[PDB]
Amino acid sequence: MNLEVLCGRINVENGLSLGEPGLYDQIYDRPGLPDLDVTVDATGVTVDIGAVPDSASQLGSSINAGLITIQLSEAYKINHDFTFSGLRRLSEVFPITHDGSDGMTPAVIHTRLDGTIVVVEFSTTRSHNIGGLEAAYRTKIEKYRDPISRRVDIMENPRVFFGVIVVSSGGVLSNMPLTQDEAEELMYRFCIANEIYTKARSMDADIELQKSEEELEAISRALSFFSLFEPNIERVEGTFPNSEIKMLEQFLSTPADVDFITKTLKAKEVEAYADLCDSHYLKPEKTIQERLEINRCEAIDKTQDLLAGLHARSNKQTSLNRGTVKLPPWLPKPSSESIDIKTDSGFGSLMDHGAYGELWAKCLLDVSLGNVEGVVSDPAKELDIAISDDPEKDTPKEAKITYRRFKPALSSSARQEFSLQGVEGKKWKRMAANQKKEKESHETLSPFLDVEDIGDFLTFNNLLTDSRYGDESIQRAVSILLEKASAMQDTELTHALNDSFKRNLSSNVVQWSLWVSCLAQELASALKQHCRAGEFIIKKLKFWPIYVIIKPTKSSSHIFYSLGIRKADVTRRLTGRVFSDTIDAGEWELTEFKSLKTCKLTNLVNLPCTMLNSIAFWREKLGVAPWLVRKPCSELREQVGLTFLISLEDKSKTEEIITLTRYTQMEGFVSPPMLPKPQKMLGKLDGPLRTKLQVYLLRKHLDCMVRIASQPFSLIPREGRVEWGGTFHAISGRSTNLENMVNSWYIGYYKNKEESTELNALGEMYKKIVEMEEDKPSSPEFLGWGDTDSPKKHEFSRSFLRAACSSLEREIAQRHGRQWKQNLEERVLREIGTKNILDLASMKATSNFSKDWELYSEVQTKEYHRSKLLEKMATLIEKGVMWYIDAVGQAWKAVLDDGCMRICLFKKNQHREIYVMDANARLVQFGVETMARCVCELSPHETVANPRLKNSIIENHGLKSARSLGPGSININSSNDAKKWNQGHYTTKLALVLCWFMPAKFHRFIWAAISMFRRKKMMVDLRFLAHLSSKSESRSSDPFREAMTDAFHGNRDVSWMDKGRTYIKTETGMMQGILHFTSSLLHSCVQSFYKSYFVSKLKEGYMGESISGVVDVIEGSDDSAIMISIRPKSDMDEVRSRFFVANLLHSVKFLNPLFGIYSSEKSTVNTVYCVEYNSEFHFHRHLVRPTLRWIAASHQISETEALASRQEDYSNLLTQCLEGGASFSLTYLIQCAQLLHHYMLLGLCLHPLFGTFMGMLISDPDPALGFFLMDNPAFAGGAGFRFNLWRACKTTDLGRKYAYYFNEIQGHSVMVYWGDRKKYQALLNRMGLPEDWVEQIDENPGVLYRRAANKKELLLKLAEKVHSPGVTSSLSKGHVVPRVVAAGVYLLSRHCFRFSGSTQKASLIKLLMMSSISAMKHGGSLNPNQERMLFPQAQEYDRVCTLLEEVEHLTGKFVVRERNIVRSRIDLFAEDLVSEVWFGEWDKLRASFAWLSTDPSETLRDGPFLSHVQFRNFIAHRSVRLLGAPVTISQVVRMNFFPGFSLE
RNA sequence: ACACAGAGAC
RNA sequence: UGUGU
Ligand SMILES: [Mg+2]
Repeated sequence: MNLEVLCGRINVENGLSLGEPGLYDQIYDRPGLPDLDVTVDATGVTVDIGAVPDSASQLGSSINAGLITIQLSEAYKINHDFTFSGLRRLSEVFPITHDGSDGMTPAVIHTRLDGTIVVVEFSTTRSHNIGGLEAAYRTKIEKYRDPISRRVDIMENPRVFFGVIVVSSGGVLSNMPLTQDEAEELMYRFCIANEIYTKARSMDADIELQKSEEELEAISRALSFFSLFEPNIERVEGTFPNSEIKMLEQFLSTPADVDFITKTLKAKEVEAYADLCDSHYLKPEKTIQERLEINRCEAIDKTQDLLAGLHARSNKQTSLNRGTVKLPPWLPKPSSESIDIKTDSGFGSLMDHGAYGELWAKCLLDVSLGNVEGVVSDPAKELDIAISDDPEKDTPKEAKITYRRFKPALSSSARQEFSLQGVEGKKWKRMAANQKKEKESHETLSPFLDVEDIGDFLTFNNLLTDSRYGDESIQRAVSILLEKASAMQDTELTHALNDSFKRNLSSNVVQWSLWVSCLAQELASALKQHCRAGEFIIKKLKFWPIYVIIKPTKSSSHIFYSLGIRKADVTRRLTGRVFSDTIDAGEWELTEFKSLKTCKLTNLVNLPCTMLNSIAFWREKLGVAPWLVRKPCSELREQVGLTFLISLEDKSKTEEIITLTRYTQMEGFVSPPMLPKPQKMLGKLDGPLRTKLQVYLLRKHLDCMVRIASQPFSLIPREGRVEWGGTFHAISGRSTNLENMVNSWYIGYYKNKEESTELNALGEMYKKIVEMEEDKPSSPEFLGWGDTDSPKKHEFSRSFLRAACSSLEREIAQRHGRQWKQNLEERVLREIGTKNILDLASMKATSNFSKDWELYSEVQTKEYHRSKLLEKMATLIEKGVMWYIDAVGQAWKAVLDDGCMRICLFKKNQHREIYVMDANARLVQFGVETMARCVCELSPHETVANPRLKNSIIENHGLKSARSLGPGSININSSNDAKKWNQGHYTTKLALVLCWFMPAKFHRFIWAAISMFRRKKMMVDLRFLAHLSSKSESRSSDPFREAMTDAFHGNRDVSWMDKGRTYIKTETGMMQGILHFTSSLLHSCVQSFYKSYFVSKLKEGYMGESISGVVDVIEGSDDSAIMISIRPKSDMDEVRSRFFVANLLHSVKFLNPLFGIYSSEKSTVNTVYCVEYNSEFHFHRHLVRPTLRWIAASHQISETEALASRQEDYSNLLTQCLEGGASFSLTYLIQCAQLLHHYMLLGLCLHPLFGTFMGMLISDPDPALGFFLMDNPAFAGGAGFRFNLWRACKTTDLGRKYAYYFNEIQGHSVMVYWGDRKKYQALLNRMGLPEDWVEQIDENPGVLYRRAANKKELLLKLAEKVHSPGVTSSLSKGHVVPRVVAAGVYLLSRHCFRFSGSTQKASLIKLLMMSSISAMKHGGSLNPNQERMLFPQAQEYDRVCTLLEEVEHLTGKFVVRERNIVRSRIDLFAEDLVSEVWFGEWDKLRASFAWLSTDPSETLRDGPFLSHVQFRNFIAHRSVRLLGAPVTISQVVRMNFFPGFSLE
């Protein structure tokens, strides 16, 4: 075709301006692939292009019909000249300076007239990923940047425009304004070019361009292994369950029974039709209202049935005295900062009022007499410890034991009551009435409980009421910290968004959370302050007059705390009945001995930031601007109260009611002829009720179930869009918009992620593992050997699987062309041969379970601990193997000799069951996974290995429908979920699915690799068996408990366990994530069958016409969607067409078991303009993501050791809130809460010397020492920590510190070592690492830059890997979070930091004053070359900085926002130092560096680089994708600042 | 109190 | 108990 059309309408805009990358992908459908027979020889390629199949789309019209012959020496670029067929001199274009960059010609150089040259360059990418597609375009720009950049400017009136054409089968990228149909024409021609290239390369050699030596050797190793490796198929058939190879030959060779598939599909269609008529009441004829009332009656009946069922199991008690909140409603006025405990008076009257009064009278009396130490705290001596040198002598060791410990010598009755309250409950465990309380504890509550205090508290309370404290010690400190942090950016629109934060910090809820968080931090600090029997710890909160008596429990775990405060010392209280009762003892108000576990304190430490983020978010969602002041509404109070009660309770069951409200409230989008069926959720609401808030949430959940069944959300099409009406809060029941209803479903994510792994909740994991195993079919006849037409559980149909695999093969060959197996083979061999054994060497976990651990008698003495993968990898390297290809054989031999898999188990938790396998089984698993990943990337509609496809497939479906149907097409969708995915797939299925898509070479390896899954030996926890066998009691109420006890003791034998064995056995079912890319391939095959079947059904019509429709599918691993868009010919035809589509989508629920897939009841079927995929809701043109999901995780206690990486993690979590739909103002508020959290973790409420710390930090503001940097509020979150550090370097005295650190030196950062030290030491001696490793780095310094040549530099690569600063934090598990919380009492004063150096240790105050000591020596500022070297995005950093200057005054207008919120990506923002000079043109770049000497070794000290490894670590040193209206950086700040607000 | 249709914990 | 003299 002509070229001026392509180079036409484009404007020039002066010159020296490129075009933004516009990504185009194959939205449209192609007619097909013609015949491309290729004839060898005649020193050239002689192709025979057949006639293109004609289509109504006319896409394939520019193909060359006939024969074209191109000679050799060009077939190495056959793609280049072929896909651009039909589409000079550089000195001809412009005068030449003869600088040497001449003689290279662009593909198209023609000027196109009009005075602008419009030089364009052509490129091709065979790699099927975005990465190579972008890299080719970038490198084309790089290698033709120079002429356009400078050579053009020297001539009169320059006019140029550079273009790059990059084509791939997946998509095409160009800055050129390019026609859509032209884009798919280019991709089509590229597909023919790829087919021709593969046939030419397969026919003969030397067509392919010479590659690197390492890739050829990598292919050679893999080919030799796959040709040579033998698995001894007889032994793997005999040892494991049904694994005969004959299954593979029968599956691959025998065609599917087309008569069976046709008959089975019709029967399942009839069954689905009957079920749809019966469940949705469609026959006989009834109006919509009558069926809606019938659905209402059935939902009400099922609700009352559930209530009556839960009532009978419960104790029939009308009212209970339990309080939802286990903390007092106290709101004491903050006082001067002091942890001192003073006697005062009035403790004499405490004796009479109860046992708690007796304890609180004995406690304060010891303070008066001075027996207890630490009642007075003097920071003057502690300040000396921080600043003194030689700190081993100065620190008092003996002060730890007796710090604030008192013995009350208490009476008997008080001890009895405390034993009733759990304190010292082992001494008087049995006694009297203790067993009565214990048996009363295990009582399920009744659903008809009088839970009306919760409803009154949520609607009416004093939350979000200004406490009128305003200027008090904690808030003064927070305000000072905020005002110091906002200094480099101190302007207006910072004050406006800081005053809102201070107003939100002065509410009753936030002050209450503040002192509760102080209490939680003090209890975390008291965890390791162990006491003897009868010894308690008095403490006092730094800013509040609250005294706490702590009884630490041995081995951490629980903590016992009793609060006390003078009656005159409580200014205000929270107005609610949800709080627990408090003992009134004269002038003192007391509290019972409540209990919190070691992980319950983490939820209370983050309470103030949680409340602040909830207030800011739910003020944003109601439209109230931060700078405005208004009284809270009903919705605001109810949402904050729900968040408050959820965060304080911290129970897993309570979240499950609100978590499951999503699946019962999404059913209101179900269009007719189907009725909403929200009563599917009742199966998951059978859990026992153990708290009044659970009762209230269940009662409010069932009322939401009646409303959804009664009435669905009406479409209400107003103009060019659909806006659903009738949306309402699930628990509150109050009407609201769509986003609030969606966001309310994620309120339950306010619970802490990790709760515990106790031996009571660990039992139900094995219930999940076993109950599916017991459903194994008796005969293996239906396990892949034949067809069933009615599969039971664990069974599938072979013919249906073959039909799905054939459909996926056809759809892959459609886009990828023929000979797709050749490219897949080459990619697999390349990616297997290149990888070395040390690449896999990273510590995640392994399992030491073996044959020696299979008997419980020999293991009772020992304790089970699991090693890391690095130890096994180092053992393998010491054996001699360095390549991954030389491995795998030994691992498979070991697994076959063992005959099973050795797996251990964790519980963990999600907002879960994970499996850790042995090192031998992991390598073979890694191999079978790296096959499946390369296989599934060819799939056109999965998202697990093609992450771009998630937000591509759903929106591009409308673009297909626009041409294939025209305007007015009706879209019907179906959000799908799968039940029992991990437990329900027999492993023969995945083996056949994977072996379908490979050459015959890999079939033996795959069969051997995943034939081992059919016999698993999973190790249970050792402590579980101790308590299972020690009692030896058959008494139980849950049958699984008795079954597991019987299996262990061997009274009756079962298949899933044996007598006296530590492991449990499981044949049926894969595992979570261990088989992730193969099950995704299976589930892609299943819904590639579904799309073709739906297309055929739509083509055949409903009695013989052609119902025009478009079917599109997306399925990553488990979540999946089916989008069908149709157009009705007539208005009467519309109802019949929609009924046909409803029948088509309802048939899926019955067609899934044919492939051995069980459709869950969480799947929402037959919705119009509503589709959901991976928690991302697509409501027509209004994409909705839960912002509440990401702001609740924005403040996480960081286990990192740098203390400068804490702010990096905070920025990383801040960016995730911005991408979730949060505005810039809300993101700035989240950052202020993150600052509050950061300074809480540094000792705001735990260290008396924190005021001196902030005073010294104000003088020297610097990260890596405890200073927080804040983003610009206009662009908060969109800029990373580097931009903030660059702005600080340019705008404050930190530039002096960096200038002396780098510019003026001839010859930084801190580590803190979270976690213990002896286990790291016990790790190193086990390794084979040489003790002299550091000085072997000096000679041959290429070890740190070249990955692997010989074996000698191995274990040195591993040593420099393990000695990375980030590795040390990886040794620490999740148990170091309480240590990070408790460390705030000694970070500033005591010496825990090292200067990144074991000889020297320094405190934070000492390091800060050494920075002050290092002052007055810093000379100059940042050299402009330093600003480019340290910050290689400095130029566009400045460009963003200028673009943020005009947004300085809060001036704007309130305009109604259009609801067309879609995803929008913003494209904003030293290897040559190694590859040249040091190791084997552009040599002036080293001269441009202008430092150091030209010698790899010695070179004295250019900087503080004492070792070459440290230099390598130093030399190792963002396209944030927002969500808003579709329209650019200036406009984003203009638009996405507040919903409905425009910032001028 | 703590988890839990008692197999823990204190 | 890098524990708050
Ligand atoms: Mg889903």
